[PDB]
Amino acid sequence: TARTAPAGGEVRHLKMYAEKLADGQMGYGFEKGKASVPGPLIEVNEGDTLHIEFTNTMDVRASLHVHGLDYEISSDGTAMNKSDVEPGGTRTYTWRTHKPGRRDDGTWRPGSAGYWHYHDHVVGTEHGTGGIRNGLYGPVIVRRKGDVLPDATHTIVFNDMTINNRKPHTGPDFEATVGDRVEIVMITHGEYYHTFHMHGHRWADNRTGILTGPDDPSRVIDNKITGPADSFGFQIIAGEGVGAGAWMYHCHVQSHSDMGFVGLFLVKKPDGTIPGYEPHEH
Amino acid sequence: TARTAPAGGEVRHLKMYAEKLADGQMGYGFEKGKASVPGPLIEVNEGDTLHIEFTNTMDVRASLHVHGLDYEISSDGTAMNKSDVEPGGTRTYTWRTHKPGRRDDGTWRPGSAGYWHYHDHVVGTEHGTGGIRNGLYGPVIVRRKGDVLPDATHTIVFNDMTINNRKPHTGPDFEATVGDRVEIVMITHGEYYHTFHMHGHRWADNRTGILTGPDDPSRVIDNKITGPADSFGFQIIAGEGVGAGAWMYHCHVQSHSDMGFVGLFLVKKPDGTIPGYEPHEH
Amino acid sequence: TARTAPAGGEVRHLKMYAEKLADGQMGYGFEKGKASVPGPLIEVNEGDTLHIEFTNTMDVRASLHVHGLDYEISSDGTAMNKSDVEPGGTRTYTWRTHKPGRRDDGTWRPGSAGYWHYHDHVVGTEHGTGGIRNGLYGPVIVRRKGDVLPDATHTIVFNDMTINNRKPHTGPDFEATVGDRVEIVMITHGEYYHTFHMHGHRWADNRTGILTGPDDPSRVIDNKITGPADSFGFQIIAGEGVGAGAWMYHCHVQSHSDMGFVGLFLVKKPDGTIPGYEPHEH
Ligand SMILES: [Cu+2]
Ligand SMILES: [Cu+2]
Ligand SMILES: [Cu+2]
Ligand SMILES: [Cu+2]
Ligand SMILES: [Cu+2]
Ligand SMILES: [Cu+2]
Ligand SMILES: [Cu+2]
Ligand SMILES: [Cu+2]
Ligand SMILES: [Cu+2]
Ligand SMILES: [Cu+2]
Ligand SMILES: [Cu+2]
Ligand SMILES: [Cu+2]
Repeated sequence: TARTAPAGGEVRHLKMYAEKLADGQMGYGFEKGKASVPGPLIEVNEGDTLHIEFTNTMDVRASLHVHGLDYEISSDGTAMNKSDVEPGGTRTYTWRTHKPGRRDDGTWRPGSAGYWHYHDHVVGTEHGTGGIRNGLYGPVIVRRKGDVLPDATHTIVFNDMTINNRKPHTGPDFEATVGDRVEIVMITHGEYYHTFHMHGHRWADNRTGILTGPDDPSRVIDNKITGPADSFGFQIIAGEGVGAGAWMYHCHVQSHSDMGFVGLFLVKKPDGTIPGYEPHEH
Repeated sequence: TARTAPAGGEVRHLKMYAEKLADGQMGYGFEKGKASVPGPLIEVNEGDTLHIEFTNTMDVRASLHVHGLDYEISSDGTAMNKSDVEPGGTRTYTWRTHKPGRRDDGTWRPGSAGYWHYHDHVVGTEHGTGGIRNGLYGPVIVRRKGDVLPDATHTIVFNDMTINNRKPHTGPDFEATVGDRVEIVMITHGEYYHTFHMHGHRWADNRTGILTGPDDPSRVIDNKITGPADSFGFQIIAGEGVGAGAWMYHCHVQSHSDMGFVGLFLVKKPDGTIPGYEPHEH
Repeated sequence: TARTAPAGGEVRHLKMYAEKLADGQMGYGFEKGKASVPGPLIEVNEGDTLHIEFTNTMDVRASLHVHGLDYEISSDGTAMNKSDVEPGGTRTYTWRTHKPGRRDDGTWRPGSAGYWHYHDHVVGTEHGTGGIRNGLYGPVIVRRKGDVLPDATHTIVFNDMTINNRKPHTGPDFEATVGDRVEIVMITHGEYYHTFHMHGHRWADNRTGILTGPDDPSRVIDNKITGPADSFGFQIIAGEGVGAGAWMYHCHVQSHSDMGFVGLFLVKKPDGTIPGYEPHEH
């Protein structure tokens, strides 16, 4: 039987930094000197509270703003609400999450669970256009009790024309073995719409990307249109019914894929081999 | 317990006008001299019939065309089907709605319920491009029996680059008190795609925007891509789990928000105060 | 009672050709000299295996690549995986499908059923941009056991600015009689986003486009945003609740419809008449 998320409700503390990278980009990290683009994954259970002690190490104002989760206005990360951070300064942002449940009026309160993201809101413009462009974004996962847990989670961000702020024809590639349970967090940012496509695999267009049983009528898809600040996620069994292989993923807007914004889901046999893929050639 | 829609099935009569506004725009109204952009909300119960006596007060042909509802071809509001209205003229359009139910072949007929809209179809071009651009659009809500009813309904239209045909940096803003049940009808028009985003609140991506219970697998979101003539709607509890505040909503396409196509969901305490928002400054 | 799909699980064999058409386009067909744009419909039941003996009759490399269905890497139809076909050559592609079911870990494997499509992947560029532009695309339907079957299926492809590679103002038009069960496969290709809209009819935004009963919360819509390589499908009862008529369908992006990328769903009475439509005028 698969591993499932437990009941949430813990108070968690975390340290985060925004830093200026040597190449001109901007990144978040849990440790000074280890910023990354995309920023590190934040994963919690519904009911958890997260206190993020955030330090802006840059020479310009920056902030941390989150989609989906609960936060008071003092943590929305905007200049308007006095919620951003001065150069060199520190601020504690508080994000909360809640379980679903019956309200007193008989209606159903939705829970926080889902695939979300955080990003800057004050670098370059008052909507963080420069910070987002430079790499100040990252994924957030909120698990409902009983959600299936993966072997591994990969984050794919279509940021303007780039994937994860990388140059054309440099992936990123991800690797799995046939049978691995692989999770994908898909995020889009910037100016353009895109269509995310994966070869050889498919998922359900609902909250978790998977179907619990025969009664769920959601569309099963391998192609999905997205726009700036859209986020969704899903799980696949690597190679299920299709075998090992170098399975492309890409934006399917034809000029975008033609520019080289493509990557590989390298699904291996146990011996590491991939049919039709020769390592000493890529 | 919350208020819910009753069983429908009434014949309703209504008067509507299309008018040329002093500033060059075009608007619908229920009373001559009270046209608005967006046009007034039309709200009915599944099963209702609506007879709209429509007068074109303009000096060009205009029409009324509706999404989603039942209408015979004599009420589709197009030039091709002889269904538009000459300058100064009057025409009675008939819109019908139906409840869902079992067909004789055992399949399930969907009902009319949902978030829809009406707009012009002959001003400027034979697809109403000029009429839509000038402001001839408005919302329609069809309620299913038992649908939860809100305290108030607001209409947000992304029309080309504008929100509700307003200049940049002029909202519109909407107001609520913490705990109000607020309904949003979201409509998009024109040439461009957008992504609607609200700070501090979220909803379900299904027919009503809310979940009835734990079995609904729909994605819970705060960001949604839309295109011309898309319509959706939802309800939120103002400030639920997040408190009072000036909560932004905006298109999240970065250049669109940078141009100032943003507004505020001003959620107040009972005393009218909003933390971090000073009235004598906006 | 309506006709429903039976249990699948047959091995099917098929012959397909890619050909260069006299007007400069490129098309797939089941018979040499009978290529079409869109290519012919491939329709199977979940569990079926399809062996397609594909001959490239053109003077450039071409391939066959499919969305959604199961295929080993030797049938993905790409140059990278040595899976395309040389001029004049032949290759057998194998597509498989599977039923949904319970995995050993207790989770639910989704089935192949849905609305999918096939297209070229090596003409013009290594993502088939030229082949797709020239007309190398077609629809695939995979039926689940018990899926409702239509009287007829029509394929509408928004390919760049064209519908089905046709010039503006040339449809295509489709015909039905009031009460026919009509299926639409909607596919989008190329560079642009679109919004598909039909007058006088609506469908459910889920896997099959129809609701099985009162518990399905999916949005009922008549307008839907799409991007390159998106596919969805649905069924309608022609004229249900609205009667005979020339019911437009079009992209609702205003400049796209203004250019003439529109068609007619001609719903007739038994005597062939259509109110407000005069044949000797179109
Ligand atoms: Cu914002
Ligand atoms: Cu793209
Ligand atoms: Cu593909
Ligand atoms: Cu955002
Ligand atoms: Cu129309
Ligand atoms: Cu926008
Ligand atoms: Cu936000
Ligand atoms: Cu319309
Ligand atoms: Cu591909
Ligand atoms: Cu279009
Ligand atoms: Cu319409
Ligand atoms: Cu494709």
